[PDB]
Amino acid sequence: IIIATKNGKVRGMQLTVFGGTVTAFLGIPYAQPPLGRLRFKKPQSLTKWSDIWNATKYANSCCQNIDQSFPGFHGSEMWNPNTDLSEDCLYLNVWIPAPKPKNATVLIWIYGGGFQTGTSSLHVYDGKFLARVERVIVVSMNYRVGALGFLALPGNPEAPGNMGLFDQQLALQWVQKNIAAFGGNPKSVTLFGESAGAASVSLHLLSPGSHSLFTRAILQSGSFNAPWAVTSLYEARNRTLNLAKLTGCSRENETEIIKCLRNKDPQEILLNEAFVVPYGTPLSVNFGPTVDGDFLTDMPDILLELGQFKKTQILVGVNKDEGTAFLVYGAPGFSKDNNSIITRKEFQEGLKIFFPGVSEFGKESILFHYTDWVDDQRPENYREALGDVVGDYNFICPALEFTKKFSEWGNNAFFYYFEHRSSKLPWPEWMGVMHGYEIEFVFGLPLERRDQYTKAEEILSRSIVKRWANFAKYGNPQETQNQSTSWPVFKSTEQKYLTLNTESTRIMTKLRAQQCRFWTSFFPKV
Ligand SMILES: *[C@@H]1O[C@H](CO[C@@H]2O[C@@H](C)[C@@H](O)[C@@H](O)[C@@H]2O)[C@@H](O[C@@H]2O[C@H](CO)[C@@H](O)[C@H](O)[C@H]2NC(C)=O)[C@H](O)[C@H]1NC(C)=O
Ligand SMILES: *[C@@H]1O[C@H](CO[C@@H]2O[C@@H](C)[C@@H](O)[C@@H](O)[C@@H]2O)[C@@H](O)[C@H](O)[C@H]1NC(C)=O
Ligand SMILES: *[C@@H]1O[C@H](CO[C@@H]2O[C@@H](C)[C@@H](O)[C@@H](O)[C@@H]2O)[C@@H](O)[C@H](O)[C@H]1NC(C)=O
Ligand SMILES: CN(CCc1c[nH]c2ccccc12)CCC1CCCCCC1
Ligand SMILES: CC(=O)N[C@H]1[C@H]([C@H](O)[C@H](O)CO)O[C@@](O)(C(=O)O)C[C@@H]1O
Ligand SMILES: *[C@@H]1O[C@H](CO)[C@@H](O)[C@H](O)[C@H]1NC(C)=O
Ligand SMILES: *[C@@H]1O[C@H](CO)[C@@H](O)[C@H](O)[C@H]1NC(C)=O
Ligand SMILES: *[C@@H]1O[C@H](CO)[C@@H](O)[C@H](O)[C@H]1NC(C)=O
Repeated sequence: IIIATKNGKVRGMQLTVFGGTVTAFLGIPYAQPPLGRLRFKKPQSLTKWSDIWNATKYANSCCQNIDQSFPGFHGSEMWNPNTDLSEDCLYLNVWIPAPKPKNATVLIWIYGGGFQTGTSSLHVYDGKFLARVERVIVVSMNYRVGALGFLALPGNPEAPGNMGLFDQQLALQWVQKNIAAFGGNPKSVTLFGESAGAASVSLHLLSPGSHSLFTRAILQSGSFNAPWAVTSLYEARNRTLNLAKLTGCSRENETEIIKCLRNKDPQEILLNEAFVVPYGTPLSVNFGPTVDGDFLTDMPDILLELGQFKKTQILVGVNKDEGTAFLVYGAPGFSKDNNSIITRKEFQEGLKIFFPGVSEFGKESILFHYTDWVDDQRPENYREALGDVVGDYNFICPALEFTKKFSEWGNNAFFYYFEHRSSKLPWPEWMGVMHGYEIEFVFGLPLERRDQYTKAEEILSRSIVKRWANFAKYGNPQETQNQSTSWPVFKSTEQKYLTLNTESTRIMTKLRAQQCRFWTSFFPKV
């Protein structure tokens, strides 16, 4: 199977999925490799080729530091890259139904990873099941991460910032120009992503250069207003200059600093990335999105508040235990290999780990609001409070606030609370419904019965896949055939949301109301 694109012919490959066929095009380039003098610059358009490009294997993943905290442990290593790292990584993937559809809705995945890690080739992002089951086209792209994707000397085109977001954008542009050749509908494109990918999707809603490149948006466990998602111009410059000092590249002319960093091996860049901040946390985003005056024309909180974003439907949600995964990356007393019953003193020390630049009063105010116990004698009280602190502050309250503010300008929004812990989850049970572990359900891995998920998880994934596909196709995440709970729109008054679990799917109101009033109204003042 050969498809003529606007830059040349590409060859795909046939997959057998659930007794049917999916055509996969893996590793289509969508930009000039950003190498040599193109490192740190915006992605450049692609010169045509005359041969047949063989898109039959996942391409290189972008340079990035690896999670080496639990060698040999699938719970962490399933997120590490599974193809060679290379600066030559600006490639994308396309899964199309077989037989070739006529005007199929398109789903574009943007992976997360704190804007420092990630790759589209991960097993849990395999789009062949979505294409097979729902006859949508799935596209995913690699984009630059870390300093190579987000280094910023604001205003300087040698390193303007937001390059990895512009990589994402050029890929959406590729889908606009080429996807009809694959049987896709460029007028029916839904972006979806998780964590930093979700924050990325939310910034595409704010960026005027992305408004004509997609229809709708899905935001899984993330949004730009999360406290880790946007770097200020002060810190971005301080971090670029710290990286220059760490590499021997300090110069007076800012452009000569970039030229010096262009001659450094990617490994020297990657090795010094962690130290550009003084106080890291397990959630540090050393190099990430900034207000560059190009992709982002103003501080995104201002754009959100004043209604300056794409008017369309959104689907947004969070997981029950967003915060727990980060506790075993530094909080004292915590371990994935025991039950992590921590004391009050260990709790207080954990706040210092997760809020290092925050005043004593600010840390006490966290302790005061989260340690008013239903039972003082419950031994896991402090262990659970710290997970909820990290989860509510970093993910759940920003997602709820994004959805509130977004829906106030008249658009339909749908909010979910994912509370199913995967039966295959390799992390311990005290970490619950972890950050990142709805993705496999969204992508339909539990539909593969050979893979030891329960039957109840097959059913849950099947229903989630249908709702996601109906949202992309029709702007409405219902499952209309199997007497399913109707998913109501989220309004800023009543704030209804839908719970996703294997027992009973429920309509609830005002998620984490007391906790989020603390984080959204009081804590930003400290
Ligand atoms: C749970 O484990 C943590 C982590 O300790 C490590 O992992 C264990 C599973 C075991 O292999 C230990 O030998 C390892 O050191 C424990 O936290 C440590 O506690 C000791 C004494 O309390 C202290 O000296 C260390 O600094 C702690 N490690 C930290 C803070 O990272 C914790 O006590 C264990 N909790 C339970 C309930 O078993
Ligand atoms: C591109 O691929 C052509 C055909 O490859 C066919 O499919 C792959 C997956 C292998 O199974 C191969 O044995 C098949 O014949 C090649 O003929 C051609 O040389 C390739 N082009 C380049 C530039 O590598
Ligand atoms: C800004 O930068 C100052 C210098 O940072 C120091 O040197 C670099 C190379 C790193 O190793 C870093 O860890 C060092 O602390 C800092 O002193 C300062 O705190 C930074 N931040 C702010 C807000 O000023
Ligand atoms: C050390 N961890 C760095 C990643 C990171 C840095 N900064 C962020 C900001 C938001 C979300 C994630 C990050 C990796 C955390 C992952 C989380 C996914 C589930 C279990 C595996 C462990
Ligand atoms: C150090 C270590 O590997 N410990 C134990 C692991 C992990 O604690 C969990 O899988 C969560 O990471 O779990 C086991 O009990 C299990 O699941 O059979 C085996 C093993 O003794
Ligand atoms: C695909 O659908 C759009 C409307 O969503 C329509 O304008 C376009 O002509 C269609 N293309 C086909 C059917 O090839
Ligand atoms: C910095 O170097 C660049 C590269 O030649 C040059 O164009 C620019 O004018 C220099 N800036 C200053 C202030 O000298
Ligand atoms: C609806 O129910 C049938 C069984 O009656 C099941 O096979 C099918 O997968 C369900 N569809 C969805 C979209 O959940």
